[PDB]
Amino acid sequence: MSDNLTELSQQLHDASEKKQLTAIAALAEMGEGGQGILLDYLAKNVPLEKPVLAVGNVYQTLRNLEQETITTQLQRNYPTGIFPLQSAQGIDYLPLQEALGSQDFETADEITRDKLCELAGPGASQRQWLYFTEVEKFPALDLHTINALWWLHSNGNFGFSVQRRLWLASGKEFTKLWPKIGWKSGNVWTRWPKGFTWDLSAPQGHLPLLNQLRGVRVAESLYRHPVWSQYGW
Repeated sequence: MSDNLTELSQQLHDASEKKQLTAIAALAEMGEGGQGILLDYLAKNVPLEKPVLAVGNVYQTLRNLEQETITTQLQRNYPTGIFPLQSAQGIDYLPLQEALGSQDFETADEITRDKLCELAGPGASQRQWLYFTEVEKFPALDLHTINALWWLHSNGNFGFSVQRRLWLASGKEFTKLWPKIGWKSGNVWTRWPKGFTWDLSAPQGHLPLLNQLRGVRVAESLYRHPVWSQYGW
């Protein structure tokens, strides 16, 4: 047992950020010894000064074991998660992190729409859509925090940064991007969203949702926002 653990541990620490995930999955299933190695790795790499996907996968893989002991220990040691919940405008992202850590993407998606409205300010509360002019004025730090959380808790498959990359690969053509991320034309709402896939079986880039009731302008403004380049997304 010790041989594999040592090998797995060495992979987790030193292999390329491509083979780390493989070792994390195996360690999780190596009982207390493997989970212990995962826990020590977190302790040595948290809090994060930059989003590091392996750290998010280590934390989330441990949460996904759904063991009271492990979850409780993680709550005690990382009460606000593994990424500083920074805001430039007094926004509280703890409930968003908590929903993501519990893998409740539907609630995380609702909280995220509520936070973008909170950021937009006055007369956006409870609104089911943003205006592109509100998006252009969002602070970069908050969008970085929101995106980092989505990304770190979805093995890098969810997040506006992911949508933006697919958008760039689509030649910036929304008609090609939408089928790629699973947002069917005409599946738009005025009161509540329906027909989406609020779990990881969804396509890469599927969440967070951007209502297309008003067309592509808000998404374009968001993907063109300076935060992505600014923070290396």
